[PDB]
Amino acid sequence: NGDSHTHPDYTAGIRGITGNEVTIFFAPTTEARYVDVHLKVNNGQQLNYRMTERNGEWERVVENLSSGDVLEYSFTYEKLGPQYTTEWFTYSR
Ligand SMILES: [Br-]
Ligand SMILES: [Br-]
Ligand SMILES: [Br-]
Ligand SMILES: [Br-]
Repeated sequence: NGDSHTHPDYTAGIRGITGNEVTIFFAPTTEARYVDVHLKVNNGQQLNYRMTERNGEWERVVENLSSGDVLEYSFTYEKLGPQYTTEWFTYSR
């Protein structure tokens, strides 16, 4: 049930889907000094978080999406000094 999106700089998407959580992941092709995620649920307010780094990947757990919840998410990632921001991706729980 997870989703992946690919760009030469990254694979990113949703993984780790359980009844009470999903994980937004961002796996860059070049090591990043930091990655932020921007998210909204059912078109609510935008929330911004520094992702957690683990083994060269970056993660954010989103808890308590009910079935039918729409999660929209974008990233700002560092690469070799500057940072870059993606489009908004969509996931339906
Ligand atoms: Br893909
Ligand atoms: Br690298
Ligand atoms: Br944060
Ligand atoms: Br967009």
